[PDB]
Amino acid sequence: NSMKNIESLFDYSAGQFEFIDHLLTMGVGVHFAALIFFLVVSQFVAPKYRIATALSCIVMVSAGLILNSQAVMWTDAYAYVDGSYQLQDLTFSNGYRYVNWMANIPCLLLQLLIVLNLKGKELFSTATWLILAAWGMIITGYVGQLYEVDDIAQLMIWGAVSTAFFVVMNWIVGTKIFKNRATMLGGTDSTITKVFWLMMFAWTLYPIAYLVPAFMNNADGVVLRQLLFTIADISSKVIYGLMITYIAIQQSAAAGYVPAQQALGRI
Ligand SMILES: *C/C=C(C)/C=C/C=C(C)/C=C/C1=C(C)CCCC1(C)C
Ligand SMILES: CCCCCCCC/C=C\CCCCCCCC(=O)O
Ligand SMILES: [Cl-]
Ligand SMILES: [Cl-]
Repeated sequence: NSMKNIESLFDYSAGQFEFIDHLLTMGVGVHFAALIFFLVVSQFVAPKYRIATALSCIVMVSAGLILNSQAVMWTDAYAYVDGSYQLQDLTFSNGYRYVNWMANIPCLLLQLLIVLNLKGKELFSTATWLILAAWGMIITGYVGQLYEVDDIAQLMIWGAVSTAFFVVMNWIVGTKIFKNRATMLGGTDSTITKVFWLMMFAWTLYPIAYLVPAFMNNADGVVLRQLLFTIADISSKVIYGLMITYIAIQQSAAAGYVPAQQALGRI
């Protein structure tokens, strides 16, 4: 897949190359720092919601590992030769992110369903439809990106199909959020709508990143895409995870769980 991606087409200045390495490395640190926070804080979440914080830990590690791997793959792929970072071998590709999404997107959605107070059959069926829609979106996008170098029209049609799945997934998310807001405790009925908007914003960055080959096919475009994934990853995983956990603790306290109450009170 490395020859199928635009990164393989260029030599990089030291500035471009190092900035990309630094973005990815910084992303690793952010996710792992957040992982410690979610871990320590899970003790203050009621059993009914605790799986949500646990899912944030799994997401932080999954994301951090993939970012770590991307950083090593990048440094393995290029060597500074004759004044520029030049491709030495086929080690780098964005495909690994997509594969990872097959696991992370379902986790991110499930945590949302949990704090929404869905349970039993509704939880199971909603999770099923959502993950199918997510998988449809990710798989079609993965295929489309295989054509970013030699067939832009194909990247676009796979993108369109993928976008249909995204739109339908968003409809399910939005509908469940807006219809279940009233069940939310401790003022979280307000907070949860912000979570919806945050997802719409952050998730929308990925398709933009996906289209960079069509509109900025050059080395600075490669930098821009990595920058966009970095903003998106932190918003969709970390900020989103902190909001989910806040909602979970807040609901836990309102429901009578003492450790949550002590926690909010100690701060
Ligand atoms: C933690 C990672 C997340 C939240 C990834 C989200 C990815 C998307 C919403 C991807 C969407 C895409 C489209 C809607 C069309 C182009 C192909 C994709 C898969 C990038
Ligand atoms: C919401 C999460 C925020 C993510 C923070 C990302 C940190 C970097 C932000 C801006 C730095 C831009 C400077 C780019 C200089 C380009 C160097 C080059 O390519 O030659
Ligand atoms: Cl409980
Ligand atoms: Cl990921």
